[PDB]
Amino acid sequence: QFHVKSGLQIKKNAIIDDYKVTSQVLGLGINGKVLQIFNKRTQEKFALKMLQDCPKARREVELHWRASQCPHIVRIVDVYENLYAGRKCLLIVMECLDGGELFSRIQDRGDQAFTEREASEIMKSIGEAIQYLHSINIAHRDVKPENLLYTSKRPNAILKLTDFGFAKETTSYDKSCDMWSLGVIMYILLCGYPPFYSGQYEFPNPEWSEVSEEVKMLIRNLLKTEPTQRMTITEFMNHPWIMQSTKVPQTPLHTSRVLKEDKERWEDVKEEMTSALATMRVD
Amino acid sequence: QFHVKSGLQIKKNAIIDDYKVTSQVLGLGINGKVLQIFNKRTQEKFALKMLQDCPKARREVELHWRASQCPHIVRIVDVYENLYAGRKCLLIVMECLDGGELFSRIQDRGDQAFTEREASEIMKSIGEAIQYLHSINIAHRDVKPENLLYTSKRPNAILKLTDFGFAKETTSYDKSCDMWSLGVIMYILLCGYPPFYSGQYEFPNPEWSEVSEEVKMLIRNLLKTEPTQRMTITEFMNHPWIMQSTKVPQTPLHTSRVLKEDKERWEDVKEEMTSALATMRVD
Amino acid sequence: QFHVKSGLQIKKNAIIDDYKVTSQVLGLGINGKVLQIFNKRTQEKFALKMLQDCPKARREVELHWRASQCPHIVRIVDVYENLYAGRKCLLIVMECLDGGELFSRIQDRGDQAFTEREASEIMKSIGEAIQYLHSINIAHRDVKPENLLYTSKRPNAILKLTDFGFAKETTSYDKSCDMWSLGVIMYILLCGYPPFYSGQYEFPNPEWSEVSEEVKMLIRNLLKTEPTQRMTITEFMNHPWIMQSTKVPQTPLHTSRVLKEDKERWEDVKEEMTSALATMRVD
Ligand SMILES: Cc1ccc(-c2ccc3c(ccc4sc5c(c43)NC[C@@H](C)NC5=O)n2)cn1
Ligand SMILES: Cc1ccc(-c2ccc3c(ccc4sc5c(c43)NC[C@@H](C)NC5=O)n2)cn1
Ligand SMILES: Cc1ccc(-c2ccc3c(ccc4sc5c(c43)NC[C@@H](C)NC5=O)n2)cn1
Ligand SMILES: [Cl-]
Ligand SMILES: [Cl-]
Ligand SMILES: [Cl-]
Repeated sequence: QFHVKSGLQIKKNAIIDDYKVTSQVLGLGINGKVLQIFNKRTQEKFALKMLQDCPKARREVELHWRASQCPHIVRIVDVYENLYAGRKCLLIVMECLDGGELFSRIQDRGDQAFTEREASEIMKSIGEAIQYLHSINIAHRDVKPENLLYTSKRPNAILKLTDFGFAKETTSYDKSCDMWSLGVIMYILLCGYPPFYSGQYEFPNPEWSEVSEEVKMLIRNLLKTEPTQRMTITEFMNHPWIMQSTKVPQTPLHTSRVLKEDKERWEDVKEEMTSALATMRVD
Repeated sequence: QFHVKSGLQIKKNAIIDDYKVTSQVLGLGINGKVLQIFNKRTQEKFALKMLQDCPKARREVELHWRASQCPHIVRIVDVYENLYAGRKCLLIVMECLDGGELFSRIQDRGDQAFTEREASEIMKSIGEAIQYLHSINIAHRDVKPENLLYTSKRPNAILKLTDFGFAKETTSYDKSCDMWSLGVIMYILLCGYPPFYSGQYEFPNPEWSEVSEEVKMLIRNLLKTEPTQRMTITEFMNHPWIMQSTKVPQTPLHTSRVLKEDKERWEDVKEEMTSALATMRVD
Repeated sequence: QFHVKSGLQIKKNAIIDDYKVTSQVLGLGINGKVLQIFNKRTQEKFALKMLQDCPKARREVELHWRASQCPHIVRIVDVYENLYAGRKCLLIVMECLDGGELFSRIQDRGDQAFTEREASEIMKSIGEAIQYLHSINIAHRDVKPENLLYTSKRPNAILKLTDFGFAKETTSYDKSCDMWSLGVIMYILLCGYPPFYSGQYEFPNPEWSEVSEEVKMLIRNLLKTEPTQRMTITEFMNHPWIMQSTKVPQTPLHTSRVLKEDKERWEDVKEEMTSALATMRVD
């Protein structure tokens, strides 16, 4: 045996042949709304994304399918070509992410401590997800707090990356947008506020007072303004703080407290990161 | 439930797996010949159009499929990708239109009266067909006497529009060609001769002697030389003569008599309308 | 009935659903390696070509499928779209050519005579293969000793043409490359060495001493430097030496002896023909 996995089985049937669709809205991505649906055999809950059919959508779906095999990428189970209001659309059925957002979960931790080791485990997971994409020459280009979601409500749920609506084949810089995004997420993970305000990005006391240079040097190599200066995903995953995530110190962070204190500005933080990512895309 | 309808199930099998094909010719459209065939389960008679496979054909078929749902558009039941003389072709199976042409049927009415109310019912049907196409941003661009056919030999048969071989997506004027065509059909419906000879388009006595300004104003807004002046299909369907077609006066027309008198020139009338439409397309 | 044959049934499933794949290598073509596999129902041996998925591959496969029906073209049985190392590839399953190369078989004849009539039968077979391709406006563009293979180890096995990795639709010179290739093969068939060295192409004594002008005139019309001077495949197949291949004289050739004597340079002969064909392609 040699370990081929199935190609894109894009289906022509009406989805209602195979899935019961609902009007429960689960989310909105940058291309459109995400709806709940139920598999007509199993009753298992799934999520449906409606994309109006187009060459851009046909490429993006194919990239998400190629991404699907990675344990930290949201899996596609089915894709349909259907007619809706007489205009042709694509319906992507994905696995149900009832676990919510990465940082919203941390902000909802309350009592218990959020450690540098847990930040290392999360950042290893995110980096491991990007590593698969870059190794097959796919760049995500919209890695951000809205797009990192958990599979279940338990503490040991597994984090998966979402919304390939900006993804791009690097075949002949686009890959550097993911590495910048990883540095921003890692910064927010370690103190609860972002490295931007609209005169440097600071490392303010007290939150950073005991934080190592080892992480801060790792941050400095990710947040370079020039894309050519940023470390690659390969170099990131080989850093000891990432590679040896079990051995990382259990250092308590301020992150949860600060995210609660700044909760009224958190929507703005996510919006200006989206604006920064859009600026790096219209490049 | 939400009312999705099935996407283009283009089939790879040999059509003879599914349909018995015959050598009975039913017609010729602008792209090619139309043949009789029989569904191998049901024995129901259908019509087969052979299009040599091409990107232009692949788009046009998709537009005809999107059009198919409208009650006044000829339905596609199946589409096949086959090999013929070693060169790849597309076979479109459509519903059987044994009812013949719109004006040929009127010309064959003989005895009984053809009324302005019946012209309003026909023009409502044609306008209702175009309205669906324009509302999904499809323009037909070849609406003409050859392309409006009836489902059955009875008087109350339903009229359907045919031959998407010039149709075009208006997505970024093409839509105005259908509105010009509707005005020409409406003119011929009301007197039996066209508004062209090769010094105005007339409204000659006696045939127009009792014909209202309400229709003639409606005609004047459709036959404008500049496309930007023509009424839209929306404005046409809202005209009282169209909207209130049951209330339209039962005025007897000269149409059938004139079509019989001018039958020797009717082929030329259809040919010069095709030439006028081709001129408006090479635009 | 009208004799449609099935279109390209390109399949989405994992090939291992349908075929047991092996690590036995059968060959390498210009695009990639050819592997042995077994049909999971029948156990019949087949050959698998892995092409990384691309528009160029999607066209070439379609051309090979259209070619497939000809008895002297290697048949495709199935085509799959699969994922491999997370990158999308195409797997072409072809009929098993255990019979080896055209000239390698002749070189391995040893004892028995190789006749001008047998050279006429081989050249009729090759010309008959090209005739199908040109009649559907496909040019092969890499007809050469590596690409002409036999279906079985018996003397009366049937010769088939292979490797459509350079084939091209002539739709608007490319067709002339096949005719040049046929002339080179015919030359080598008749004496055992090629008409090139890197000052004319000779007809040396003794091998050509009794060879007719009828073949040599046929050769002269195929090896013209200017493509516009070469005979077409139609004119070739109408030549009496080809058309009347059963009536061709049983003249004994030197070919097998010379191929054995020059066996140490035969790999170079095939390589410089490939280089000449590449030069005629980068045109
Ligand atoms: C109880 C419960 C059940 C399901 C969900 C849920 C929410 C959002 C998504 C989802 C599954 C897939 C995708 S995909 C996708 C999503 C989502 N959200 C919008 C953006 C991030 N873009 C995307 O592509 N399942 C939440 N809670
Ligand atoms: C008894 C009997 C049985 C069948 C028919 C019949 C004639 C023409 C067509 C048809 C069905 C589809 C299409 S399509 C199409 C057609 C036709 N005609 C040519 C032009 C208008 N273009 C087209 O695409 N069925 C007439 N009489
Ligand atoms: C016992 C035994 C069993 C099988 C074979 C065998 C060798 C080469 C090929 C083949 C089938 C298809 C194709 S295709 C293709 C091939 C081959 N060879 C490489 C080049 C010519 N290009 C091509 O496309 N079967 C030889 N011996
Ligand atoms: Cl997506
Ligand atoms: Cl059509
Ligand atoms: Cl090939």
